[PDB]
Parts: sequence; structure tokens; C-alpha cells
Amino acid sequence: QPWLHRLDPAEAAEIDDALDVLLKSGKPNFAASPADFPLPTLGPRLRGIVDSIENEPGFALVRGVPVGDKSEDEVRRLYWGLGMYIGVPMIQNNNDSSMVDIRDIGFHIDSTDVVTLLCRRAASQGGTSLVVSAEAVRREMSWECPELLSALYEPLPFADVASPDDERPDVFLSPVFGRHEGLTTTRFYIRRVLRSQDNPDAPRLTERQLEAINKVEEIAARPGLVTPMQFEPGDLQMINNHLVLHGRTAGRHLLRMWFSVPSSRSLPPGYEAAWGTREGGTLRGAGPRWQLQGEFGEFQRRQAEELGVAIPA
Amino acid sequence: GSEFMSDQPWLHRLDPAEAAEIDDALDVLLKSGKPNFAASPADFPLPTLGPRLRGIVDSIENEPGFALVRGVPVGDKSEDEVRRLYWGLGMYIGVPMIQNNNDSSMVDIRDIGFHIDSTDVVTLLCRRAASQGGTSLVVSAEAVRREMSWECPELLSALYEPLPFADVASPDDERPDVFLSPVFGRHEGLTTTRFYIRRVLRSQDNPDAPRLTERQLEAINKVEEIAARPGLVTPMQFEPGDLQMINNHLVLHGRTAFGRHLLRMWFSVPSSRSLPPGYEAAWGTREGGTLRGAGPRWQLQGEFGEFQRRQAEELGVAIPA
Ligand SMILES: [Cl-]
Ligand SMILES: [Cl-]
Ligand SMILES: [Cl-]
Ligand SMILES: [Fe+2]
Ligand SMILES: [Fe+2]
Repeated sequence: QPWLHRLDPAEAAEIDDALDVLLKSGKPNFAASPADFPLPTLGPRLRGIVDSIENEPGFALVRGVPVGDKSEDEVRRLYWGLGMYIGVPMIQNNNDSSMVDIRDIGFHIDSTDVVTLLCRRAASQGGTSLVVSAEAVRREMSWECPELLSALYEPLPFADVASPDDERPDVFLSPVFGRHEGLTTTRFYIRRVLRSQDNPDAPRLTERQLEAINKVEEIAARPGLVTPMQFEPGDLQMINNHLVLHGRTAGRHLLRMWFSVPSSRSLPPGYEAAWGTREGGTLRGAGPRWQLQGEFGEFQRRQAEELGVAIPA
Repeated sequence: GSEFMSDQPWLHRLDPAEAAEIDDALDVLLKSGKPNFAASPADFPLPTLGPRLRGIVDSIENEPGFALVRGVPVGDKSEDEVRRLYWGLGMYIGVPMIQNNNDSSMVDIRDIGFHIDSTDVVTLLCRRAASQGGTSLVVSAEAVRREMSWECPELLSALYEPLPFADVASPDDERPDVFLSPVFGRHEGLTTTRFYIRRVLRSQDNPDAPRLTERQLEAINKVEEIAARPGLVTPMQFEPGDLQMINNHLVLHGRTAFGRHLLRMWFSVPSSRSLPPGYEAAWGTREGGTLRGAGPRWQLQGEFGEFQRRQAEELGVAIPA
């Protein structure tokens, strides 16, 4: 498939050699640069793949990352090395983590420009990853139930993933479907919309809005629109959250990273509350207060200058 | 990519050898002594351009849904000779259709209103171009529908429900026959459109046709408004020898205001799309790749009808029984 990019032996061996440089450098992750994880041929190719998910269908699966003979610690450093050719990593939670373990789901986006998942160990049976184009869903609705689209273009309340108190979350407004200068952007997450109601000041969800978001979920789950993906050790999935909704079917171990990327799209008016800034190619996304602190923060600035990602002041 | 050509991808130029091939083909046709309705590709041989023409007509089933062939040698020909040349080219395009109540299968166009023609593929051969203006305009119907899905989705339902159209095949234009058809439809993943405001408004002259509701009038007006926007329109300035080919299921066409002379033909084609339920009234048959379109009663009669059957068998166009 066009979204599948396989690594050949030389490229896999190139990653092993890159990790050796990183391990032998005596530098910790947050002090490293791409020169400490050299990918002479795979580097430019990875940048190109990340650039390509700015277009439909908005995701890519890289296959063949050599993780089988590595320790868990070594895989994380390898993953960190690959991330230096993807984007600027972001803190993802209130625990100052920039790499989250997924071990032992309705369609949704992650609150970041690009999310990646590296599979170290695959699920025995279930755990099939599901991805769908948000624009394809919007287009089905435009044929089948256009009367509901207006509800998804008006801003709806979302609980902020960065809320310190999840029982009384901070809330921002965002449309589910938007577009700016011809580039579409989506935000969909039923749980976050329902949780927004725990803030008594947030607007109340009308039944029309509830009907519309439920319609989005129903259509996204249809066979004709879904692309299933059964992760194998060494798979690196990359998703553009402006274009893709992702989900999962019912000793797995995946590693998640969040990235700001230099090719991200500028956003429509009013999207500052949800994303921090409208301008594309900037350091943005969930939990602004988490970012740009300590050694990790100094890595973000160096990495942003390396890839050409602007840091809003 | 790595190359960026001057010509648009929908522009197909003829080289000298291809032009000479048409000149030679016309010589064969004129020297055979056969009239148009008795001829076959054997009487207008295009060894290299024939297959290329078939491929271009097949390719307009996909986006962008139109093509402009440039360089047909018409400059030194009489009006009569250009018509014979055009007829020869049509034997590699599709099965020609009767277009009006005077049994014409080649109509003269002489001296906005986006619309389709009531046929699968319409072609225009430019013998003479207008000195100033007269720019041909084409727009993607699905692109118009998609703007509406963003800007005014509440109006789309009115365009998916059948609307009344005056039938071009009506004997009495002041008392037209009327059929119902949606403005936008899709079947098995392939979209189809019908749009022509004048025809929709003229349907009201038939007292039996349904009266146009406010939502329908607002919706069709919105389609016209969006189609005329600069960002969606593709202009084309015809030159002598240009052959424009348009797939009416995907493209709406129009013209800007002003010795113009174009020749129009209508074709059933073997790669045409199957249509949604209820489209029989407007098209005759839903099945794709069949002889269909406006005025079924006009077709398959006399010598022209026998040419249609021979031509349909050559190209693989089915004739429903
Ligand atoms: Cl999230
Ligand atoms: Cl017509
Ligand atoms: Cl009319
Ligand atoms: Fe997620
Ligand atoms: Fe026309």
C-alpha cells in the first residue's frame, strides 16, 4: 500500500549503526543532536515521509525498525534517535513525560500535530489499530446527512487533556471540522466533549450536537472507510491528527511520542484556545505550560532550530 | 516532482504526423464516395491517432473530466470538408446521437449559465474562433458540491431530491415535457450531476410539473453562484482546430459574453457510468456503457440508426432492447 514504507537491510543496519554512535557518545538523550544518531540515507527519507502525511490519507506505517535484539532501554534511545528526524518532541502529560509506554476505544485524535507509535512487542490477538480519514467521514455525512454538518462546524466544548483536575477540567471550544486556505483540520473525541460538561461554566451540549458527534462515530466505524493495521515488532506508525481519527479493537508494548513538525498547517480563526497558536510549523499543541522546561526544554529549542520549527514567544 | 510542463495535463497537442494522418484519412473518405452514415473507420483510418483518441475519451471518465485536443487541420478546408473530417474523428470517440427534432447529429454553434448537455460526452470542434471574448469555462460539479458542504450544507438536501427539468427533446418548447432528476447524485462511488437553471425554471411552464419550492430555488441559485467563482473555473480560449471533449457527469460548462463557428456532437461511450435509481426518466437507462441520453425516440431510425448500431458494435456500446 502507498502508506506502507518498508526498510531494507541496509536501512536497518543504518539504524543499528546510528544507535551505536548515540550510545558511544556519552551524551544523554536531551543533550543529543541528529549528528549523534546519523541516518545518511534514512534521515532524508524519514523527513519526506513525515512531510507526506500532511496530505490525504494523513498516515504512514514504517516497517522494519530493528528492535528484536535490543533491551527496553536501548529501544527507547533508538526511538529517541528516530524522533530527531521526525519533529520536535512534546511533553504529553502532567508527569513531564515525552515518551509514553502503552501496555495492557472510540475514534479520536491526539492533541498534537503528529503522533507516532513504535511497536516493540505486539498483541497476541486483538489490539488491531484502526485509522480513518476525517475528511472522508465528513464527505459521507455531506451525502447522507448534510443537515448535521452545521452542528460540527460550530465550536463545541472539549475537556483539555492538560487539565490539572480532570473532575473539574479546563474547557476550550473547537469545531469538529474546519478548514483554512484549503487545508482541513479535525478534532474529534466524544469522551472529551462529554467530560467538558463537568465544568458548570462550559456550554451545555444540545441534542443536535450529541446527534452529530454520534453520527461521526457511527460512520467512522464502517468497513469501507477504516484501514486496519496489525502492528508487528519494528512498526513505526505516524499519524497527522488534523486528518486522521484513530482507534483500536478490543504482552503488547508500544511507545508513543508527540511532535510539532515544520510542515504543519495554519489553522482557522478561533483555534488558538485549542492549539495555542494558529500559525503552522510552530511549537504548539496540548499543555503549553508543560513545554520548554529544564534539559528537555533546551533540547526542544535546539531541535526546533534544526528542523525550522518556530517557537512562539 | 522534478518537471513542470508548460501545457496543462488536460491539453493534448497533435504533432505534424498526426495532423497529416487526419488529412490522409479525409482523402480516403472523400475518395470512397460514401456518405457519412455508410462509412466506417476503414473509410477514415487513423492508425496512430485512433487509439490515442480512444484513450483520451476513456480518460475523461476520471478527474478533471474534460480534454482539449489542439491542432486539428481545419485551415484549408471548406465548411463541408470540415464536417466530413469531424464525422471521421467521431468514429473514434463514440456513438453519435441525434440532438434535436430536426434529426441533426452535428449542430452548428455560431454568434453565464453553467450547465451540462443531456448526453454522456459532448464535443466541440472549432472551425473559426471568436475574435474577442467567447472564453469557454469549465468547472468541476463535485467541487461545487463540496464548497456547499462547507458553506451551506442545509441546502444540499434540496439538490439530492429530484427537481423538475424541461426536456430538451420536447416538441413544443412553450409546453415542455418535464422529468425529475437530482442535481447531485452518486452510485457505486461514481458521481453524476445535472444542472441547468433555465431548464428547471422552464419546467414550470408545464402546469403538471411540481411547483418549485423556496429551498429549491435558493439551492440552484447557490450552485450557479459558486460555479462562477474564479477559484473553481478553468478558462479555455478556443483556437481553430481545437476539439474540446467534456464528460457531462463531472463538468459544468459555460461561456463569457462577446465569426465564431463551432461544431457540436453528442456521444454515447462504452466507458460511461451506471447511474442511481430513478435516473431512467432523464437518461433512458441507468446501465453504463449503453446508448442513452436525450430523445430516445429520435435514435435508431433509418440510415443514421444503422450507423449507430454498427458503431455501437465496434466500440462495445450496448443497445438496450
Ligand atoms: Cl490527547
Ligand atoms: Cl441539453
Ligand atoms: Cl433552455
Ligand atoms: Fe490516541
Ligand atoms: Fe452546452
